[PDB]
Amino acid sequence: GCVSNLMVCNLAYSGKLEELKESILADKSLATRTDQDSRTALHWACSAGHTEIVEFLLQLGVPVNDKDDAGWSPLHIAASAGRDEIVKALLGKGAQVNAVNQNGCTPLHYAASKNRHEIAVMLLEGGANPDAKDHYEATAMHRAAAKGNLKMIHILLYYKASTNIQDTEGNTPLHLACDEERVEEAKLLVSQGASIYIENKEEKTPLQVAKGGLGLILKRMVEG
Repeated sequence: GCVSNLMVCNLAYSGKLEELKESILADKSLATRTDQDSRTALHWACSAGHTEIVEFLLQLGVPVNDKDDAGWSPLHIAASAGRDEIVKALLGKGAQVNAVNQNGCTPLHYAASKNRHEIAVMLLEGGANPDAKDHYEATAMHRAAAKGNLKMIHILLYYKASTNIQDTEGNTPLHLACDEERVEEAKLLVSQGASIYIENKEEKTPLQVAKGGLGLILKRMVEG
């Protein structure tokens, strides 16, 4: 299907390398011409997962941080869509790991929520702020902990992600973890120094928000 009013962007998205090669080399100004979504071939190459095309456009020397008009950089797209090699290639040409789109989200926000284990690691190993806050002041931990992504919580914790940051509703990873009854996720957070005392904008603690025996198994883990 046609995704761009600009030939190069369509060649890039569909995987037409030899044609994009011949095309681009014939007019270098095409590598950076923007389309209706303010996207170059790089953006669409990142979206589809065409690594050889990304690489070619990077050898050429196109910018790697240029945002589309929703604020998505190449790294936002590669990360969100699960393209390990492209993410690697982009970090290899100094891609900004902490760029935020219009929704305030970083690449790591997307890697975290979609369980991009290898990429999360790649972003974090490449200078990602694990404590990056979107517009609701949520972090990767907030998401992973709510969703109950145990493997991702490990990754974030090892890269020194705070466990006691508060979203605008005043909740912490641990609050989400409890409210959604993610049992280990709540144990593991508490083990690593997620407090059971703090309160959200509803005067409530992780223990209260919590349900079941988990509610005070976090109390007989910290206390007694």
